[PDB]
Amino acid sequence: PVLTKSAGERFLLYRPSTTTNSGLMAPDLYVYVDPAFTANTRASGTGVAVVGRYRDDYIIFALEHFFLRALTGSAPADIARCVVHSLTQVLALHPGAFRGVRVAVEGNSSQDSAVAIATHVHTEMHRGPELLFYHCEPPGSAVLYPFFLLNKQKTPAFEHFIKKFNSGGVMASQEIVSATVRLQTDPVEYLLEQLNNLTSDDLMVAVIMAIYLAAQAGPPHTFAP
Repeated sequence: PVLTKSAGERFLLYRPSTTTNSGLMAPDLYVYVDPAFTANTRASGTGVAVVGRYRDDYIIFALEHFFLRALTGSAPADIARCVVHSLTQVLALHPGAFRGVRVAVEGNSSQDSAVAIATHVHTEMHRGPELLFYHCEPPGSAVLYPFFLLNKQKTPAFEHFIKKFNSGGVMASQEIVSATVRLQTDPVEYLLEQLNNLTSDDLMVAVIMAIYLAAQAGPPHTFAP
């Protein structure tokens, strides 16, 4: 019961309308993708979060809990198409708001598969805001790969999130985007069910890590239109 019920209820209910308060947003989007490369399993979901700064708080613009079709020949591109579709919708809902989107693809599962996802995201997004990837120089290597390795930074990320969430500093956009969590359950309600397991975690990890990335930060605001 790490996150208090009271903060959880407020997270569900009070959702700033981002499309009409764009002046309160920071001009950078942060996205984290926590991939699972299997199908026909309950822990085979890929988590995606796109978040940003709202005043000095953090707001979620989109969520995905994506399940590979079994025996596709293009799992990384299927995941990439999912994240690109999410981003696009977020971009279209807030036109001209963002100067940068920064994308982290967790590579713990497979570095090559994470790189492939980044490459497809890179290419598809090529059809304004600049797109950057988090890069990682694996131990013993001089190469900078466009994936993120989750290790020592997990405990600080979780610790900061819990403190921010409990004090009312993390919220969801009233016009939060989700293609994968729309028909069966409310995306914010679904995320909160995963979050209340703190003591399948792809969505929770993506959200907490996307926010941790945004939390290393700067000082301008999106324009007011």
